[PDB]
Amino acid sequence: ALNKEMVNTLLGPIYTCHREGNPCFVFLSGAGFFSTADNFANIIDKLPDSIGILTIDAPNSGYSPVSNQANVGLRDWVNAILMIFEHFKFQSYLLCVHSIGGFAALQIMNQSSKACLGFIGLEPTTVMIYRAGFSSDLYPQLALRRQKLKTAADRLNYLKDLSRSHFSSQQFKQLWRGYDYCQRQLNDVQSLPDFKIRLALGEEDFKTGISEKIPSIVFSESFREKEYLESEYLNKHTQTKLILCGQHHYLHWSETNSILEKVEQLLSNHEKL
Repeated sequence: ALNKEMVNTLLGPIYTCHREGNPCFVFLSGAGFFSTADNFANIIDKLPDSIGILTIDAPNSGYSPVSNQANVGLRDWVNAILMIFEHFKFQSYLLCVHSIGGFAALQIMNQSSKACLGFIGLEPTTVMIYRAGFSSDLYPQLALRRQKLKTAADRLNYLKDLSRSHFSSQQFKQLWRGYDYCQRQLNDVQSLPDFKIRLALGEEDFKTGISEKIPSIVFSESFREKEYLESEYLNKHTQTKLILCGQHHYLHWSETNSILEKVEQLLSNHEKL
């Protein structure tokens, strides 16, 4: 199983789950309230026990503390993650992220003295989509999906239905225990005037691509192919791939057989291993 630990950072305590082993698979979630280990259970459960695991919950999500993020920058969050990296023994790692976790991931791989062996992205947020806004008409299909989900209940029920289809009843309930715990803590602060639930991105955060030296495996729904082909998440590495699959944004829930297949292939052929 995974060891739970609140690790100290300049941003205050950060919830982590950890398993020894080298290289270490480091997980970062998208925007949401799910705890990261729960969020990525279908990938974590499938990795060989010999492989390390580190999951990290962002502030105001999962079991990390709630706090105002108004004065927090991506650099601050990246520095906190790097402190967390230094807290554990692994010497090399792969980053596996969903959605907004892509932004931190790019800086981490560019700044960490530990060796990155690979990036695994499940619809990582691009500067392009970010500038436009997820669900902003750029993609008519995203605009229609968002428009269908009128109410908070609709949006919640959509996630509930989706997760229900892709997790065991046990991992489903656990996933939602984290969501509900997070939302409960958020009730105390989210209606306060100055409160910002997440750090704001700036232009200075959009100037980093992935090194040519690091293989990248990106998974995305087919309609986003061009965006990703032109994106900061792809490079010319002989092992880098763009895999088109899935019917929704949560590929780390539903496409883990395919993800594991690509991951195993990446590791078996990596000249730094």
